[PDB]
Amino acid sequence: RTAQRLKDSQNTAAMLTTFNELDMSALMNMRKTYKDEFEKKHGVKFGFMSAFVKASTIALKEQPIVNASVEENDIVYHNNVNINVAVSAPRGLVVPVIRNCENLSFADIEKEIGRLSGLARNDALAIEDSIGGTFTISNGGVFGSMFGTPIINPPQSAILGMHAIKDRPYVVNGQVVVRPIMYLALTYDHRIIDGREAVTFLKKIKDVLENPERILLEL
Amino acid sequence: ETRVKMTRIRQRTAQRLKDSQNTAAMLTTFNELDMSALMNMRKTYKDEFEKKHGVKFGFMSAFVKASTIALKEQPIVNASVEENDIVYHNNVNINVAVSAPRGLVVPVIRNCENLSFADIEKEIGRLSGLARNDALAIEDSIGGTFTISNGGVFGSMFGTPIINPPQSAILGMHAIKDRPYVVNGQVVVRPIMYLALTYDHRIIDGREAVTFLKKIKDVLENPERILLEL
Amino acid sequence: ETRVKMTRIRQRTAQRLKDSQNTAAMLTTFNELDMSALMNMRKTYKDEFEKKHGVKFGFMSAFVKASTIALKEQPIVNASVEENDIVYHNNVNINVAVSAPRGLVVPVIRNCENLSFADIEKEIGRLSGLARNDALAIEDSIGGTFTISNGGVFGSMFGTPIINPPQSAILGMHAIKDRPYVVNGQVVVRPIMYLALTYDHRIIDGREAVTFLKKIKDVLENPERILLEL
Repeated sequence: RTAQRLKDSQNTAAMLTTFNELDMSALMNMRKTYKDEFEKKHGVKFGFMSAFVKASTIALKEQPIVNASVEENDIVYHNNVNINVAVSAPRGLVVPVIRNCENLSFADIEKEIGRLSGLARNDALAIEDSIGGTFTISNGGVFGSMFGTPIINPPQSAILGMHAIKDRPYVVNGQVVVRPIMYLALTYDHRIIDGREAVTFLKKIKDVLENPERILLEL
Repeated sequence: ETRVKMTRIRQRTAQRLKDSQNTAAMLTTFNELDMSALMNMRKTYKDEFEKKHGVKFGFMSAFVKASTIALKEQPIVNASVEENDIVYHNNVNINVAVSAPRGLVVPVIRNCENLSFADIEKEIGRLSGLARNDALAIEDSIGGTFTISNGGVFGSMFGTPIINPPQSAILGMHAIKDRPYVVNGQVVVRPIMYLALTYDHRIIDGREAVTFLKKIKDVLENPERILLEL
Repeated sequence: ETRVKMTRIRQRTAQRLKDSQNTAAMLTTFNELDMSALMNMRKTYKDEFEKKHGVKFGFMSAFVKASTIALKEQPIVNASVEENDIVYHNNVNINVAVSAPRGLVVPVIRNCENLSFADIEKEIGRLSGLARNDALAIEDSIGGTFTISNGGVFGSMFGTPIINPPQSAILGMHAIKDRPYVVNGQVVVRPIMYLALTYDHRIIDGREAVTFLKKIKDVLENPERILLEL
């Protein structure tokens, strides 16, 4: 059933992928500085998922069509922002749905991720818990993928592909320096989303990431 | 030499300031703040901000956000004393000192707990535009629970502000100046800002005020702390 | 919105603070202190002191000794002002502020004029243990002649504290931080403590207070000066 559903997703949506680079330095710097304080304040670790969720929600507020889903003959825009997150389990990858992420703060996102992961490992996740998403953030970098072409979760139209951070040569002020970089993937449906929407979406995502102050400034 | 009978408006002002002195145990604590990071991000992103929302990125919004967070950590300071009691306010309302055809006037910004930086600037601009036009309704100055004052626009190093009744605390802003400061154990030229906090000691002890101000200073020293509600 | 009837005890406290405000001419002077010498001495001999007297070497004892010496140099400040009379105290009875489960409690240390640093630390630990157990008698808070407050444990740069009545002056301590400071004509990183002295101007002029606090500063800059009584 899973394989046939993935094949149907392949046949239905015009899946294609674009890519961007990301100097992840600033966010991991602030995380390394404040992780102890954050964990002591909210009783939960400071991972990486929450920042990407916040950036995706913001940029999807900037991109109503990407939040929307394509159906039989219509586009169903969403007043809500729901994101599926890929997490490993004793039965492999499972995608719980995070709901109303437009209002969740970093600590709340971490709490949601922790409780849903605890449900996943214990296999106490209801099937309805994986229903309702409008977008998906996959993280292949937990195993060490350089970059790839992830498959969208239908009926959604776009997905983010995380990848392993590694120190690479990079240009800062015209100087070759050692920079920890993550490569990003964006598989999306071209039937309703042209290339320009996807590239602007992902570029805005990137800009948000390298400067976390931009979330503070909603820029 | 010459005599000038004062206006009854200023008589009311002086009398209510004296009432403030007689009612609340007026005292002040102080702190220093290296504003460097905040002005760096402001100078870098002000063009983007003003092109995004049509309003220039000033400085008031950062203080408003810091005060809202710290008051959320300090329910007593947001509250006020009314002759036998404390009325804790479930909402955050801040009076802001802004110049006018008369000068300092204090409009009230309401529900700042939810208000974001760009919208803070929009609210400030709207009320201060009412200020220039002198189209400020009197009730616009009614409803505040705390006051943020700016003496630094004129260049005070630090002073002692007076709380607006019936509030129990006020913050006094002061001019940014390049002063010697210690960074990683080295003397460096750092633009520093002096912060004064005048409050009532009848209900707020020194510990609450100092924790309030220290938390505000830490919050402002790193906007990422706002980003992480730390 | 939400109301809480104030406890009669804390209303009594607020009213006593208001009485102290009205009765005494409240004003504050300030001096700066390079704690480096005492800090180095403590950092060197704290293990020896703790092993010898079974109690760590805090900071309080040095301030207590300095205050007792300076009060002996200043017969008026230790005295208390009453209805119509100066009550000159032959004995030095300092008061210390310590945090409590009930807020802030201020015990009284008596005849500190003869206490040695080890004995001062012993008394401090004894009364702190009483406070933790909440086994502090009410009479333990009476009999004072002067008071020392510690706002620096919570991180105040400097500020104005309020004297406990009927005392005429108090010292306000503040957080030690590394600031630029001129030493032998060179700007160097120095651990500096800001000192505030709130006093009554009705019987104490500016000169007595400033000489008192400057003398304390000089004494604390070189702890050997106590040994030399200079």
